[PDB]
Amino acid sequence: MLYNVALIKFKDIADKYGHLTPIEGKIDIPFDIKRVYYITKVDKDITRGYHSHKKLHQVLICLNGSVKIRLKIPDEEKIIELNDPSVGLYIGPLVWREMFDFTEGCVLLVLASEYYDETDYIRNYDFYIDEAKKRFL
Amino acid sequence: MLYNVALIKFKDIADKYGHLTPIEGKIDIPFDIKRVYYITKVDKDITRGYHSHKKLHQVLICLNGSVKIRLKIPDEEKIIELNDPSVGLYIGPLVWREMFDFTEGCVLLVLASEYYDETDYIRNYDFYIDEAKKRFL
Ligand SMILES: C[C@H](O)COCC(COC[C@H](C)O)(COC[C@H](C)O)COC[C@@H](C)O
Ligand SMILES: Cc1cn([C@H]2C[C@H](O)[C@@H](COP(=O)(O)OP(=O)(O)O)O2)c(=O)[nH]c1=O
Ligand SMILES: Cc1cn([C@H]2C[C@H](O)[C@@H](COP(=O)(O)OP(=O)(O)O)O2)c(=O)[nH]c1=O
Ligand SMILES: Cc1c[nH]c(=O)[nH]c1=O
Repeated sequence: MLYNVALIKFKDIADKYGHLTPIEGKIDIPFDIKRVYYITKVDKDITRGYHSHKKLHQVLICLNGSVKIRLKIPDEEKIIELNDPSVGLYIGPLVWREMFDFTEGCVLLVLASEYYDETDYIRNYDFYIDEAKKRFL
Repeated sequence: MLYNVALIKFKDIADKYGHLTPIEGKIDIPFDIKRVYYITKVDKDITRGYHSHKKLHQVLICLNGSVKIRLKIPDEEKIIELNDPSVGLYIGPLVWREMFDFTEGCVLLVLASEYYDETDYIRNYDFYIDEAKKRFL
């Protein structure tokens, strides 16, 4: 069971003028968008991430190219490749992630429920396991 | 000159792991994000747009590739090429726009101040110029 994770399907409005996916805060995703960020130009052998959050809710969306997201909780690990812009990966609190195999020119957009707060990140895998084992076991 | 438009510069957090640009509503941009949408897979000879808005505020960002934005208000026209993910084109009310020259792989993100409202759009060019003449002249 990969708790606290979902794949959310967005509208894809396509005709001869291209494709357009809209995402409205609290409607298409469950939370209000306080912040967005996006990661570009990642080299092919980079893994990034190596963190969880305590309170943040987030949605990951690969808008070009492809990227693989490795998700861990105590005793499970699942790899999800994102390669469709109409699909978002919801990740709740206390899921550990790492991202790798970003293609050229892969674009990974994140919608976040809160402003950037370094103190809400768990960057220590040992602390992570320690807080997570309490939640998931 | 071209009223109600700005270029906004965002952080670019660049290192060996790649590049990351964050945008926090009301901080990096002047409004809350209620809605984001994105345009992709647009063919090379397509022109998108041909409208204005009455009340919406929005920011345009090209996250991969390049796209040109033709902006017009009565008596004034400017073409802006967007090709830097760390640069946002803020467009306020009553500017007419058209988007063209989407490159292969181009991703155009829009941050919007309101949920989609087809009644806020001005799609009739003659009603646009009539309303804009009232404001800018
Ligand atoms: C270059 C090396 O191969 C990468 O090693 C990754 C790391 C974490 O994985 C934790 C989870 C099981 O995946 C290995 O640590 C062992 C423990 C946590 O001390 C820590 O690296 C963080 C850096 C890359 O920012
Ligand atoms: C996500 C985010 C990061 N940053 C900073 C924090 C980090 O030092 C750097 C990279 O963030 P980090 O979250 O470590 O990136 P990733 O998940 O891709 O590994 O950017 C901000 O200033 N604002 C933000 O919203
Ligand atoms: C921007 C937006 C458009 N749409 C729909 C309305 C239109 O039928 C279609 C195309 O939108 P439009 O804004 O008309 O496209 P552009 O300015 O890129 O030419 O998508 C939404 O459903 N939600 C949105 O947020
Ligand atoms: C000049 C002009 C006329 N008609 C349009 O629809 N757009 C334009 O930009």
